[PDB]
Amino acid sequence: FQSNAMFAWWGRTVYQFRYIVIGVMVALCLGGGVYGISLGNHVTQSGFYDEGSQSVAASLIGDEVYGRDRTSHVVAILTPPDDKKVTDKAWQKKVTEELDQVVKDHEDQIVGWVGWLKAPDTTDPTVSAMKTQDLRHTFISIPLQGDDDDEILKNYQVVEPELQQVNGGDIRLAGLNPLASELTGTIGEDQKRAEVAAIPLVAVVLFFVFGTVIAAALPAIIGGLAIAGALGIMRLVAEFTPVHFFAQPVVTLIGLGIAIDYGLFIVSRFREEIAEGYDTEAAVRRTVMTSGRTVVFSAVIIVASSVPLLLFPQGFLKSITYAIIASVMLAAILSITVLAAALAILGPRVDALGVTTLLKGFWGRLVNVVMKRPIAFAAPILVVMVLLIIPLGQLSLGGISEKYLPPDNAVRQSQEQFDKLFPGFRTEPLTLVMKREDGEPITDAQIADMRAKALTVSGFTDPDNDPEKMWKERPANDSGSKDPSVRVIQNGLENRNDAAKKIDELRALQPPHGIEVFVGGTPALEQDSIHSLFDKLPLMALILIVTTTVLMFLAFGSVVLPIKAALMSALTLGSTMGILTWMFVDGHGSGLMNYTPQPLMAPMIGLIIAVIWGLSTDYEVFLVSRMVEARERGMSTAEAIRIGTATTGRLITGAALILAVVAGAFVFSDLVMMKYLAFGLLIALLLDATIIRMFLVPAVMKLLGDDCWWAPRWMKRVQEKEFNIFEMLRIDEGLRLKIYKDTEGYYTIGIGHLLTKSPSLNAAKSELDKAIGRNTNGVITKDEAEKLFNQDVDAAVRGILRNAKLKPVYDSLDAVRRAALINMVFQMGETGVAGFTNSLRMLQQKRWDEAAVNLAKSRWYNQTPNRAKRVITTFRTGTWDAYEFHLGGIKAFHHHHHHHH
Ligand SMILES: CCCCCCCCCCCCOC[C@H]1O[C@H](O[C@H]2O[C@H](CO)[C@@H](O)[C@H](O)[C@H]2O)[C@H](O)[C@@H](O)[C@@H]1O
Ligand SMILES: CCCCCCCCCCCCOC[C@H]1O[C@H](O[C@H]2O[C@H](CO)[C@@H](O)[C@H](O)[C@H]2O)[C@H](O)[C@@H](O)[C@@H]1O
Ligand SMILES: CCCCCCCCCCCCOC[C@H]1O[C@H](O[C@H]2O[C@H](CO)[C@@H](O)[C@H](O)[C@H]2O)[C@H](O)[C@@H](O)[C@@H]1O
Ligand SMILES: CCCCCCCCCCCCOC[C@H]1O[C@H](O[C@H]2O[C@H](CO)[C@@H](O)[C@H](O)[C@H]2O)[C@H](O)[C@@H](O)[C@@H]1O
Ligand SMILES: CCCCCCCCCCCCOC[C@H]1O[C@H](O[C@H]2O[C@H](CO)[C@@H](O)[C@H](O)[C@H]2O)[C@H](O)[C@@H](O)[C@@H]1O
Ligand SMILES: O=C(NC1CCC2(CCCCC2)CC1)c1cc2c(F)cc(F)cc2[nH]1
Ligand SMILES: NC(=O)CN(CC(=O)O)CC(=O)O
Ligand SMILES: NC(=O)CN(CC(=O)O)CC(=O)O
Repeated sequence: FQSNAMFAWWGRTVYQFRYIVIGVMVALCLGGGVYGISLGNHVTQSGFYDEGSQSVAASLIGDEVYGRDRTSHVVAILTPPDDKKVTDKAWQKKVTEELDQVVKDHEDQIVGWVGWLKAPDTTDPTVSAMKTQDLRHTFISIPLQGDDDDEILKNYQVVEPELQQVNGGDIRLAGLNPLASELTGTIGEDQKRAEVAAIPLVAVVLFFVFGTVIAAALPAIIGGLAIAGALGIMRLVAEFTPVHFFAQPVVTLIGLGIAIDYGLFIVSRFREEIAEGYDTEAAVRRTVMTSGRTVVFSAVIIVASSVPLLLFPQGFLKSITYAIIASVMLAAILSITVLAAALAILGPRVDALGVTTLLKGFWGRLVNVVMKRPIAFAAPILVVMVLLIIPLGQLSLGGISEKYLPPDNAVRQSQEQFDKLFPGFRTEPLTLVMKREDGEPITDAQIADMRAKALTVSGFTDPDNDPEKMWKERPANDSGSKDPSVRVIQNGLENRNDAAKKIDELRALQPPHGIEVFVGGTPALEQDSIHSLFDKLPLMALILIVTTTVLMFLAFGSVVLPIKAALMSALTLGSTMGILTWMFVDGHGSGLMNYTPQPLMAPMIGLIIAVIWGLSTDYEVFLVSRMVEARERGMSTAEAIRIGTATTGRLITGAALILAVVAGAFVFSDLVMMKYLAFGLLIALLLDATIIRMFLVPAVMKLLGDDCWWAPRWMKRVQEKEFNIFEMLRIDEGLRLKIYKDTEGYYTIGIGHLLTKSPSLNAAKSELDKAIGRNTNGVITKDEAEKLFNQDVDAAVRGILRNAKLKPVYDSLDAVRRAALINMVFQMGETGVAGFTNSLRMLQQKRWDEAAVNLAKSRWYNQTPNRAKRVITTFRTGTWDAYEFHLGGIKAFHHHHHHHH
């Protein structure tokens, strides 16, 4: 695999061009934000159905031929004031004139207004039922113009202000368009609730995590930039494919928390790079190379968890998937570009401004408890979660209704009043759409055939008990082509819960010869959508689990840890969905959170499965990979677990808290779908950030310490060669496999190995042949140069340990800093290095910063600054990082002291 090849280059590059990166990407994000403000006028409310289904075809054909039903666009209940009754002919006259005026003013929007009030002397019984028995309320129907849902809704919102002022305001609007206006306005209301309640809370959590103003501010800015760029991208996407309303809040509910968490992790990694003594440029490079990789892998995991949603046919789920993908990918891009560039500019200045600026280890021991006795905690945790799965099996599913809004919502209440006062009018029948393959008309006899065949099916509502009084032809209006080759008949259902059966029965009827039959109606559309979701759930789950487990094996290098992860994520998923059913189907929580218990939107369960699985996988890989890394750390115990939970404890709690703040803003949504999604997010977050991270996954995983890392893998993951003193000096003194003359004109070879000060080259050839034990012809191989160099360092170390000024400082140093001191000795002699009494003593006392600052003041640094700066930063950090990423190549080769023979 390709660990750290491209990320090192990018880490050099962002420091190299921090200014234009921070300019270009900020320009892009702000331009995208401006462009994406227009999103909201280019979003759709459609997307809940299966557009390949037979119900949708029945809808398309029936609307084309009979005209779309616009009778439920807008119902308006009028109550005459001052206890006057609908038969008051003066009140009648004035409201007629008002309605006619608004219609005349809005003929681009209103087809007309229809009702009993238009013919109060009529004898039509259905029209007569448009007034109450007490003569105190009468409703009218106001069909609107337009040829998709969104255009109709916009027309309604255009005419609604003037329509509410009719009858002195004593008019109550209901039907599909007032409800759709309310349901789609919930989006913006949730937006501003997040703006006012979550941004300050994220600010306090950020400042608590960091402690200084700038460090806390950077992730907030990164999140804002991500929000803006992602809204821009979604608008651009809207130019080509339709984008559902619900896609806007998802950008900020899911995306904003992820953006900020990425930012915060990068910033804390940068700060700990600084605290370890690294250059700002080295810091930037190493944070992108370490934490940028895991940020990007998190992005890959979230995208991998989201893309299986694209199997489902609902445009709703597709728009949400696009939004998730756009948000998280931009968040990763921003975190390793804008943020890295900013940090490259600031350097250590990120900690400058402290708490006072006014203008307007606990982990480790808790895990040792679970560790020393695990099963006593694993078992009850593992059974409470299954008895939270038990409510799952009951789940109810249904379509959109007035009850998606809160009970105290005025529009929902106008709908409920209309249904209480005029019960017969709101119907959702099943349609039989008959289409002739040939274009010739359908005869009356063929309709009689289909009519009888339909009569063979039970469970269909029958108002009047008459064979012919059933399955009436659908009404035709002016918008319909009236094509004779297709005719529709319809009838309502007896039991609303008997639809799926009845539809199937209606689909099993052998239709007449030469015709094709599509059965539609709202129950048909809803049930077909549900069938599509239930039918694609297996493949979606399979791809989800297989992709995530493969990613997790890449991350873990084990075949048991990803399987454990998969099943614990499935387990918290089942548990959290059980809780959700407990709250939103059975209602435990309904009174406090102000929502109506009801079935759930069917695409919501696919959305929530993908979302919860993704979150579980993300948090679990972040927690577990730093326990599996403990082999770079070399500690073989199951103590990997304790250090991995302790190293990532504060970080996980901060990230979880920030996302929890954002989702807690959204649990208060007037839209029960949004409530259910935000709540699922919150429940999964608290389940994975506490009960699974802190208690379970130490427990079940101590059941297998050494049996879990790379348990059974043949060839698995290559370990990079550790750097050494040979490579260090090969950089500093060159490695030459043929004799050459150094700056002083002397015959040198290998790594700074003087052969002789003789002018005779063949004297050097003789000496090199003597040293190597063969006639070399003045050429050696790299391994021979390596052995010659090892002999030179053995001589150097002998000399160091015999020197009273160097032996103490040398003995007190680790292997890397010892190699730095030996480097100094090679370059300048024991005596030379021994002149650094102050510096050497600071090194002996592990005062790395003081020693580095003092050594930088030397004439050694002045005459050979690049080599000296490499050695000095090696003394600082105690690592090989200054050599694993150094400046150019050397040009002046000088043989070192302590050349051995
Ligand atoms: C942010 C969340 C917002 C959620 C709020 C949405 C709740 C209100 C929904 C309004 C739906 C109006 O439904 C009434 C219409 O239903 C069908 O047609 C609809 O379904 C067909 C097949 O899909 C499409 O071809 C038609 O274009 C499409 O109008 C009927 O054929 C139309 O005669 C009837 O007028
Ligand atoms: C989730 C949201 C759910 C929303 C549920 C709301 C459902 C509302 C459905 C209301 C439909 C009632 O309107 C039906 C009216 O239309 C037409 O009028 C005609 O009546 C007489 C001749 O029949 C004359 O007065 C006119 O010349 C003529 O126009 C029809 O011929 C009648 O059947 C009926 O009068
Ligand atoms: C960061 C993530 C960004 C992801 C962005 C993905 C945007 C997808 C662009 C197009 C929608 C993809 O889905 C396929 C879509 O094609 C349709 O229209 C098309 O109808 C014919 C069918 O072949 C074409 O020939 C037309 O050219 C074409 O307009 C509609 O658009 C969607 O109802 C439908 O699903
Ligand atoms: C459907 C989605 C379509 C996208 C295309 C699929 C591409 C699949 C992989 C993409 C490569 C992106 O980088 C993935 C890299 O990240 C991982 O992180 C781990 O090493 C990081 C560096 O320290 C830290 O994250 C943690 O150590 C630890 O998590 C590892 O480095 C490697 O597994 C991999 O090299
Ligand atoms: C876990 C870490 C922290 C998690 C939480 C983070 C902060 C989230 C809370 C921010 C505001 C809290 O609620 C404020 C909301 O409630 C009131 O209205 C409604 O309150 C209930 C339904 O919302 C019902 O009483 C009524 O429908 C109606 O009165 C306000 O008027 C709304 O404008 C505001 O939206
Ligand atoms: O917090 C979500 N990851 C966390 C994982 C922990 C981080 C990993 C990188 C270093 C800092 C910690 C970042 C944030 C998260 C995942 C997720 C998902 F897959 C779907 C979804 F809808 C919401 C999600 N949130
Ligand atoms: N680190 C050094 O170069 C020490 N030098 C420089 C100094 O500290 O003044 C003095 C000494 O010879 O002890
Ligand atoms: N030739 C170089 O760039 C390095 N120079 C010295 C330096 O400036 O670091 C020679 C040496 O390593 O002693």
